Amino acid sequence: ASNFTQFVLVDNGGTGDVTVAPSNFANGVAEWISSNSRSQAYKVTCSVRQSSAQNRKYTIKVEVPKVATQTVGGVELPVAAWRSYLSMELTIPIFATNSDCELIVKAMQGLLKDGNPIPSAIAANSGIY
Amino acid sequence: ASNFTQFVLVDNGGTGDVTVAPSNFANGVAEWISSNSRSQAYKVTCSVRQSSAQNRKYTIKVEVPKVATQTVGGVELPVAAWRSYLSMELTIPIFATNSDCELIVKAMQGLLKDGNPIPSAIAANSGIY
Amino acid sequence: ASNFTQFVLVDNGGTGDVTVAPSNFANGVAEWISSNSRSQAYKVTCSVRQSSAQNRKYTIKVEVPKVATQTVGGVELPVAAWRSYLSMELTIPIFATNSDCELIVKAMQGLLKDGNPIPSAIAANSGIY
Amino acid sequence: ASNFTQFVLVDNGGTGDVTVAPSNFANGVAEWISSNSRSQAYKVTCSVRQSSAQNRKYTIKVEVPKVATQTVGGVELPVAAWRSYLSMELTIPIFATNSDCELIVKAMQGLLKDGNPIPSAIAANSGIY
Amino acid sequence: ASNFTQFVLVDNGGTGDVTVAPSNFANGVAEWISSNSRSQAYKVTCSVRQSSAQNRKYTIKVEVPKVATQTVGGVELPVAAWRSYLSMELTIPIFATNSDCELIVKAMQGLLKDGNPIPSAIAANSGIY
Amino acid sequence: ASNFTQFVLVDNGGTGDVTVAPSNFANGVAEWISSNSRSQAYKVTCSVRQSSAQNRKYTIKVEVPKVATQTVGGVELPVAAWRSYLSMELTIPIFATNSDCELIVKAMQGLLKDGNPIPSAIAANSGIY
RNA sequence: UGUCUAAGACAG
RNA sequence: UGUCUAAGACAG
Repeated sequence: ASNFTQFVLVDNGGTGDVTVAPSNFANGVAEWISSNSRSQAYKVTCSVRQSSAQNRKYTIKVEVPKVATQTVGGVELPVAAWRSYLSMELTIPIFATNSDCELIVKAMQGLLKDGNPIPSAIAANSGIY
Repeated sequence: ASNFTQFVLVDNGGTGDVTVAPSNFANGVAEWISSNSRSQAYKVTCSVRQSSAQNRKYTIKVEVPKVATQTVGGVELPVAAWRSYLSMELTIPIFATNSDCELIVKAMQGLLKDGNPIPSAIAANSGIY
Repeated sequence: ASNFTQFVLVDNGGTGDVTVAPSNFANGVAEWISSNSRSQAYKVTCSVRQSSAQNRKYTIKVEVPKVATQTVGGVELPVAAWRSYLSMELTIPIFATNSDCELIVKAMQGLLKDGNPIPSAIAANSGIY
Repeated sequence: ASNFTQFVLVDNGGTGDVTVAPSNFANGVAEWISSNSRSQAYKVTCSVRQSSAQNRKYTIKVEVPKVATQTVGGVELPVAAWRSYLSMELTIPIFATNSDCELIVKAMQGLLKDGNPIPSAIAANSGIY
Repeated sequence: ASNFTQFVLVDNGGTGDVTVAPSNFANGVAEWISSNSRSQAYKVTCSVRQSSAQNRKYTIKVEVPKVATQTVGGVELPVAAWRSYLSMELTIPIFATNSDCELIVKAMQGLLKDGNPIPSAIAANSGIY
Repeated sequence: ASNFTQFVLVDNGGTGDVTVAPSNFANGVAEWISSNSRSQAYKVTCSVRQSSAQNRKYTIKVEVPKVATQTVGGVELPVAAWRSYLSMELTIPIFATNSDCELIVKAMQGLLKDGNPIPSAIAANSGIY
C-alpha cells in the first residue's frame, strides 16, 4: 500500500540501531540511506524488472561501512578498504503466486538466520569447514 | 567445530519445514541439498575466494524449486515445474574485523526481516513505491 | 557344486527381498535376472577374462530398475521409468593367493559397509564433504 | 559435519584392521590412504560428476597392495610386489530419491555379501560355474 | 583421528597467547586463522599431494603480522610492510615409514629450537656470522 | 659472538642425537652438515638476501637422508637410499622490529610443536581432516 | 611461482 | 557486469 518507508537495517535492540530511510526514487530504483556522509552511509537499493519472458528479477544492493577505527565524517581512502558490497539478484518465474513468493522469502530469511552456517561463516571471517 | 552442518532453510514451525544438509564440498564449493531427488531438491551453495589482493568475495546461491510430477513418455517422473534463483555476492575488505563482519550479517538479516519493505514487496509480487 | 545360482540381491528382511536367478551363461557371461516382467527386472552379470599375461579381470554389472507403469494410447505396459547402472572392473594379478583374494573381497565389503563415507554419500544423493 | 573421514577398509576383527584416512581432496577427487610407507599403502578415491543432464556418475577406485621388501644392490625399500585394482562406476538418474539410492546401496552390499556367487568366486581365485 | 582442530600458534605461556582455529577447508587445504581482521590475522594453511611418482609433498604456509605500532582493526597500507610470509615445502619419498616421518619432524623442531643459530639469527634481524 | 655454531638437529635424548656443524660459508650460504660422509650427511643451509627494496628473505634448507650401503660394481659404498627435503623461504619487511621477528620465530615453533595438527599429520603419513 | 636426481638444474 | 535451461554455459 506504499512500502517505500524507512526501516531498521541493523538492529541492536534500541541502543545504537541503524535506521535507513528513503533517499531516492530516480528511475524507479528505491534507495535508502543511513544518516551519514554518503561515503560512510549504509545504503540499500532495490528494483524489479522482467528480465526475460519467463522471469521477473529483483536486484537488491546493500553497502555496509567498515566501522572499526572509522573516523566519523572523515575522509577515508581508499574507498575499497572501508566498504563491503552486497549484490543480490533474485529471479522468480512469472508462474509464482504470492504464496510461492512468501516461501522464497522464508528461504532467504532461513539462509541468514542467526546461528546457521553461512552467516556464522561470514561473521567469523571464515569459509566452510 | 565445523560450520558445515545442516540447517533449516524454510521454517514452517516444525511441520513442513524444509531442512537442507551438507552434500558436497568438491572443488571448494560447499553444497547443501534438501532431502529429495536431485531433480526436485532445494540447493544451497557457498564459496569464498580472495578476489582482489585486498578483498574476499563470498558467492552464495539458493535454488527454490516448484515440485511437480511430469508424465514423460507415458511415465511419471518427479521433477520441478520451475526454479527460483537467489544469487548473491558479498565483497568484504581484508581490513574488516569480526565485529565489522557481524555488522554486515545483521544488516542482511534486517534487510529481509518480516514486515520491512523489500520482503513485503517480493511476497506481494510488486515493486517498491 | 555350482555358484551360478539364485541369491538375494536386495535384502529387505524377509519381505520385500529382491532375488535374482540364473538366466543365461553364454559367451563366458553369467547373467542373473529377478522374476516377473523382464522389463522391470533387476540384472546382474559377471565375467572373468585373462586381460594381460599377469592379470585376470572381473567385470561385474548391476542394473537397478525404477519400476513404473507406462500408459500410452490407453495401453499400459510394465516398464522401468529408468535404471541405475553399476559397472565395476576388478583386476587381480595371477600371483594373488586365495588369502590375497579374500582380503580384496573384505576391502570391497568394507568400502560399502553401512555408515562408511561412500555408501552414505550415495544413499543421501550426495558427494563427499 | 563431514563424511570425508577415516574409516576401516579391511576389517580383521580389531587386530590386523586396515584403516584408511583422508589424504587429499583436490579437483573434486577425495583420496584416502592407509598409514606408513605411501609405497605400501592402500588407496581409495571417490568422485561424483554430473555426467549427462539426467545422470550423476560416481567413480570409486580402490588399490590393494601386496606388501613386500625389495632388495637391490643390498639396499632395501618397502614396496608393493603388485597391486590389485578395483575401478567402479555407478550411474544414478537425478530422479532417484533418497530411498531409491538406499536400495542401490543395499544392492551393492548384497552383491558382495559373504557366501554369494561373485565374492566367493573372487575369493577362491575362480570364475562362475 | 581428526587433526583439524585449533591450536596455540604463539605461546606466551597463557598471558597473551595466540590461538589459531579452523577457518576453511576448500579444496582440501586446511586453513587456520587467528581472531582478527583478515589483514592482521595470523594465518596457517596446509596441504599434501603426491608431487611426483616418487614423492609426496606437504605445502605449509604461515602469515605473521607486524605488531609493533599496529593499530588494531585499522587499515594499514601497504600490506607488504605489515606482513611476514613463510612458505614451507616438505618433500617426502613414498618409502618413508611413520618412523622415518617422525624423524623428519624432529629435525624440523630441532632446526627451530630456541637457542639454535637459525632462529636466533631471524629473531635478531641477522644473518650468520 | 658468532651464531655460526653447531647445534643438535635431531634430539633423541643424548643418545642417537643427530648433531650438525658449520662446514661452509662460501658464497654467502651458511652450511652445516652432520658428521658423516658427504654422501650420507644431514645438511642444513641458510642465506639472507635483501629480496626487495623493503623486504629481506631468508632461504633455509634441510636434507634428511635415509642411509644405506649400496653394492655398486661388487663394492660396498656408504650412500643414501633417498633424501627428504625441507625447503623454506621467509620474507620479513624491513619495518619489522626484533620483537616483531621474535613473534615470527615463536609462531614457527608453535607450528611444529608436538601434538599440534601439522606435525601430527606429517608423522602419521596423512593429511589434515 | 610450480617440479627435481637439490645453493643447481627444469618448466611459467 | 548484464541474461539463463544455473558452481556452467551466454552476451561486454
